[PDB]
Formats: sequence, structure tokens, C-alpha cells
Amino acid sequence: PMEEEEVETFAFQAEIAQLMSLIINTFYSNKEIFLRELISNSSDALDKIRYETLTDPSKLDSGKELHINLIPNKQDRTLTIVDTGIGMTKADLINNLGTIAKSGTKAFMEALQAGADISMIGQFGVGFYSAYLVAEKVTVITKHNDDEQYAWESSAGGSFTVRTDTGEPMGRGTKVILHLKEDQTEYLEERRIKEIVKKHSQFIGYPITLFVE
Ligand SMILES: Nc1ncnc2c1ncn2[C@@H]1O[C@H](COP(=O)(O)OP(=O)(O)O)[C@@H](O)[C@H]1O
Ligand SMILES: [Mg+2]
Repeated sequence: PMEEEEVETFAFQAEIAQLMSLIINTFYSNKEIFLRELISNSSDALDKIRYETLTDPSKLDSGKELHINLIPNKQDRTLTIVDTGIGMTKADLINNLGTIAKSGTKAFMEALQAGADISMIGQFGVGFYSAYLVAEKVTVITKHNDDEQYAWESSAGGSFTVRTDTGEPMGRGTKVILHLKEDQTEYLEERRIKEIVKKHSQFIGYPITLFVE
């Protein structure tokens, strides 16, 4: 039968919305750091599953090997970052990815308008939004041991949606799908991806694998 999914729309916190507009509509050099930020978030999620384990082993589910996979798709013009980390519940998506204020957001915008490099974004507590330096749309599929699978999505414009994902089960973890802008297709190339992982993510404590078509 036909599947049905409930969709909820949310407004980004005021300053997060301002930061996204700034990011999308201003030229910045060194945009490649978006990958470092996404890999760091996967690394953090993998640390969480590691610390959640041994303590409470009787609640372990999905995935198996703790790792990060990078999957560029030239045909679809997408770059996907997949991890087997802890994942996020529906409440986590809503709270952590848009609705709650970050104390460093205003400071970061002030810094950028005065010439700071976008690379500092991670240190101001808003690293995820660096995804919009290269993506026109971002989809996040996630599955946490304590909830069902959900899909978060935003093309900016001040709001994002969250819905139950009835599509292919992904197992415990998170998948960030970047729909790359027309002028940012260099990030689909094997050599370029290897270059930036070596330059900015050469110390992550988990296996990172690049799948090349
Ligand atoms: N791969 C992921 N797995 C689980 N949670 C994630 C993932 N990526 C982002 N998140 C959530 O989004 C929040 C915001 O990330 P970010 O903007 O990079 O800030 P920070 O890493 O400083 O918390 C993270 O704290 C985490 O709760
Ligand atoms: Mg981060």
C-alpha cells in the first residue's frame, strides 16, 4: 500500500537563520573546510557510541564497525558522508540542528564581517552550517537506538523540516547528503577529496573510506 509520512516544519533560531543567509550569499575563500566539519561531527558521534557501550552494553543496536564513509555521486551531483555513530532521536534533530541558540553565533558573524577565515566556524560552535558553503540543499538521515528513522532537510530560507523516513533503513548512525551547487562539483572528484581529507582530517581516530565509482 501507499506509505504516509508526517512532516513538521520548524523555524531556525533567528541568529542561525542570519548566519545561514550570510554563508549562502557571501563569497568566502577556503570553502573546503566544510568536509572537516562534517567528518568531525561523525567522529564525535562515534566517540559517543564508544562511551555509551561498555557502561550500558545491554542496549546496543545496529551498525557494527565504527567508521566513516565518503560517497560522491557524479550523476546526481551529491556528496554523502555516512557514519555508524550514535545517531539522533527526533528531539535531538529539532534541538541540535536548528532551534536552539548558540552563544557564539553573533560573535562569529561579527568576526566574518571583519575578515576572519570561515575555517574558524567550528570554534564558534556552529560548524554544521559550513555545509551551505557548497550545498544548495542538505538532507540528514539518522537512526538512533531509541527511536525510528528520521529525515531532516533544508534549502535554507529560514526553516527546515523533520519527518519519519519510511525509505531504505540505514541502520544506527547518520548520513549527511549534500546536493552540491553547480560551481562546487570539484568535490565529487577523487583527487580533490583525498587532498582535503589529508590536509584537514589527518588525525581522526576511526577508519575513513572513500567509495569511488
Ligand atoms: N554525524 C552526526 N551524528 C550525530 N549528531 C550529529 C551529527 N552531525 C551533527 N550532529 C548534531 O548536531 C550538533 C551541531 O553540530 P555542529 O554545528 O558541528 O556543532 P558542535 O559539533 O560544536 O556541537 C552536534 O552537537 C550533534 O548533536
Ligand atoms: Mg561539529
